[PDB]
Amino acid sequence: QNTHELTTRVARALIARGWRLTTAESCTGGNLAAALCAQADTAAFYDTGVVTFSDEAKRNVLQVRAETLAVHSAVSEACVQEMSTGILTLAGADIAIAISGYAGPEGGEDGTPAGTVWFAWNFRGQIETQRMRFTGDCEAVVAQAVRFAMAALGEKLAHW
Amino acid sequence: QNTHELTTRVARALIARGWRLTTAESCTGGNLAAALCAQADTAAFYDTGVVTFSDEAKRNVLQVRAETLAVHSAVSEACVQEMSTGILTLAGADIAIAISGYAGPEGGEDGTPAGTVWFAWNFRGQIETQRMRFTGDCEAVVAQAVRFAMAALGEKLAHW
Repeated sequence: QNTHELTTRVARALIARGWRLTTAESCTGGNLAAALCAQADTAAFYDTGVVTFSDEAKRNVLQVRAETLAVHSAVSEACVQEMSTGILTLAGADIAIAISGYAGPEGGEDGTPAGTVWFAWNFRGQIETQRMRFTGDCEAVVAQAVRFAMAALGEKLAHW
Repeated sequence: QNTHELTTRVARALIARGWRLTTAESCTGGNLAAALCAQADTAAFYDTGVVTFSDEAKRNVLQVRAETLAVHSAVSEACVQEMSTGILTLAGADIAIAISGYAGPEGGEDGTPAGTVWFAWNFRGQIETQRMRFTGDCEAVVAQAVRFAMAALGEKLAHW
């Protein structure tokens, strides 16, 4: 499916609710932020994204706890939860999406297969999470992860 | 020219110097961060990028002064200077690139034509800047701005 078309649909839905989105990315590299900024009326629902590609950047920018990274690693439910809280609070937004994963071609040092990606969607402190394992080359994994983040948000918006 | 190939060349040069890059983007939306993360050895030279698409996000994340935005607007030499200092300091990096511009299709409210983009390259507090006006549709402007940021950095690295 087409990322720009999906993102159009989900953005109209955020604008309908008057909700503000923010994003924290690691392996997707800024491509989720890029999809949001490519929208016709970005500022009506979005203005802040971060890319925190390493453990220290997650600790520094998003205040992910050292012990969370030590125990669960950055590609984990706990880490995406803490990433989502950190960017929700920094940006003063209503919803935060955090994505942390291995795009490939290499897997995690823990054996986590390439293509594994954790997501969090944090609505005003109510966090839902999901692990996926995408197939394909690293750029395909990134594109699939960006679209999955938005398509799932589009479904969560009514539920909430 | 090809962004991935250019970025490969400039990244090898940063790694040669042992220098750390960080980035602050507005109109390019995270696509510069995306190019850096798409590199084979990103963490050797990069781990932090921000996207601050509005005036308030620049003030909030990067501490751009209110009076700088009031007097010069966000698409200005002064603003990209302050963006570059804010992200250099936040990320604890050696070099910061800040990009602020109008991708299109609309121009600035001040008459600034669509495609106008300001850049700063901040090496440890020594800032160089440049205005460009790219031709093409908004996505072409974004791609040209990302490549220009990296190609110019590649030239500044010896000079410095």
